[PDB]
Parts: sequence; structure tokens; C-alpha cells
Amino acid sequence: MYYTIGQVAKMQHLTISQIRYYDKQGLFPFLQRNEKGDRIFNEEALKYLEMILCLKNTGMPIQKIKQFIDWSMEGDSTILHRLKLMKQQEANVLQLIQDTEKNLKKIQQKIAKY
Amino acid sequence: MYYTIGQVAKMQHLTISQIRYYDKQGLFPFLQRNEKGDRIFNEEALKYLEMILCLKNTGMPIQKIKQFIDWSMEGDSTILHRLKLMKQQEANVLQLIQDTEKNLKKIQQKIAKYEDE
Repeated sequence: MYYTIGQVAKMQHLTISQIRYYDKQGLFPFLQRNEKGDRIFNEEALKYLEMILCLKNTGMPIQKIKQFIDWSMEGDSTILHRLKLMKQQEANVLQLIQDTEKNLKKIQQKIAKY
Repeated sequence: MYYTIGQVAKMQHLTISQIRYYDKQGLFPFLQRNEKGDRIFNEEALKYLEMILCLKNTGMPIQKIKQFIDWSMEGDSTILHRLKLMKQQEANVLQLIQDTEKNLKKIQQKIAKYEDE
């Protein structure tokens, strides 16, 4: 099965415009074309999509995500580079959670004050 | 005592230009004047800055943050408005944490995977 940008957009609660914009940014070099020439996502493509959105939604710069995608398609020769990257993002995301909790507390205290 | 835009930037680990952006966006209507005529931060101005940053760091749109500031300036006649805004943000931040935990799970699974070898 090869899913279309429209189906992917539906799956992700995103618009066709957003997905096309990411495509435009060079984030989907792994897309292929079906018999109709439509740019489609195979199972693997969707998994890459999940991570792309994950990294994007956790503050990783586009250029860095593209770098991650490039390494993934290069093969296990970059497995160490990628592991490093993910470990770094885990560390970054744990900090995000920590900082967001700190902000939640300020918000809640303000609510108490009111 | 007051503090300069520059000192506040250092304390808030902000760049001089970042704070000026918030200024242009009209988020510091509460800034005072020193004997010279410069605009500075007193203790209350800083408390407002911390919230501005808190709301901005949690994704609140700039226009709503300004709306929060303007309401705070109007006095306790907007207490219900402000209370409401915070309650919605709290709800938004709770969702944000859950969404982030979900993302953390995806990154961790990828880590487990990479440790194939």
C-alpha cells in the first residue's frame, strides 16, 4: 500500500498544504511515485513521517531533521550518528517536559491568586 | 530599585534584541522611567516579564499575551477575563505535556531500535 499526501494529511490531522510544505522543505526525499505519478508514502515512508513530525514538534531545526533523514537512507553506516541524535533529543525532550512543568506551576499559581 | 533592559536580558537569559521584540509587540506598557528618562524594570515589571515568558514558552499567541497584559493594566475589572485565559492556558499546557510525553515515547522506541547490534 502506497498512501497519498491527502490520506497522510487526514491521518495526521494536518492539511494537504502543510504536508506539501514539508515536502517542499526537502523533508521527504524518500517519497516515490505510483503509476499515476502521484508522490506517495509506503509503510517505511510513513514511519519516517511520524519521526519527522515528532522531531519537528519537539523543537528540532528542519535542517537537522533533514540531516537525520539523510543518514537514515545512507544505511547502518550512520547508525551511531543517529543514535547520538536521538539520545540528544531524548535529553532535550526531558528538559522540555521539566521546563513545561515549571511553567504549568506558574500558571496554576496565578489561577490560585485570582 | 530598577533594572535596565540589558540587565534583565542577562538575568532572563534573553538577548537584547529578543526583549526589544516583546517591547515592539507592546508587551511592556508597565515599564517605568529612571532619573535619566530611560525605560527600566522595577520588581513588578519583572514579575510581568516572567509571565510573559511563561505564556510565550508554552505557545500562547503573541496577540493573546498582549491581551493578557492590557487586561492586567485595566485593573480588577477584568479579573474574570484573565482568570479564564489562564484556565484555558493551563488546559493547553496539560495537553502539551501529554503530547510531549507521547513524542518522548517515539524517540525512545527509535533508541531501542538503533541499539539493534
